[PDB]
Amino acid sequence: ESQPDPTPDELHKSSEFTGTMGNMKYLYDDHYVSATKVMSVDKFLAHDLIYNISDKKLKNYDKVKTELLNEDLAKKYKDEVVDVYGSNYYVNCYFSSKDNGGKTCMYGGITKHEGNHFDNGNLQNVLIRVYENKRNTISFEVQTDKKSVTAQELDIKARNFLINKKNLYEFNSSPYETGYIKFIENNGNTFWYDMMPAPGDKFDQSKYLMMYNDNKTVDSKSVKIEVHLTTKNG
Ligand SMILES: [Zn+2]
Repeated sequence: ESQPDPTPDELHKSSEFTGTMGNMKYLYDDHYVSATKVMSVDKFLAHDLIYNISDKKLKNYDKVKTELLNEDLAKKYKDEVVDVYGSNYYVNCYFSSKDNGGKTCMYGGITKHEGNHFDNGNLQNVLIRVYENKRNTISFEVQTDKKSVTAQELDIKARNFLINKKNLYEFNSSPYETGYIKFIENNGNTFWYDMMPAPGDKFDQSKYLMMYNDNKTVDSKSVKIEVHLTTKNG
């Protein structure tokens, strides 16, 4: 059922990442694609959906392509009126089956609009507990207007806060050696994401965000979230 917690040796170590940590920071620092009540208008590969979504802010795109884990998810949402929320990237963001107004890519991040909001039109708060070297140092709340929200949306909002409050990621590196965000559902299921970039000297944004392609959703009203970081070394 649930995924076992991280073994000590498998977690990505920032001390083993020689690339630019700023490239990771870019993915969660006041950075996200947001849309409400849209319906895909085209596809590239069998498991993706393309939406007409405009970048309100910087005006960097008007078309968004989101890849999903498989064809089945793609078909399920293809003609559905959905809401979108996720972290987009541009490096190696491919469109066109020949030749197929900026364009941007992402993974998962979709939820049906109908029946997914709170009756009193309010927002749901989700508690994030942060642990540094096994100690719960701080805890903060993030908000969502969805009853069933993608884990991606909650993760992004959590890291955006931590980037500012705890300098989770800086341009050169991170003050933390290890880090993972763990979700705990009210049915007992748990799963987590490694918050650090894979070892090497070149961060692959596309490859890292791919973990969100399962379009995993959780019940905002009952899910629990824990961020576990370590400075372990220095
Ligand atoms: Zn909606």
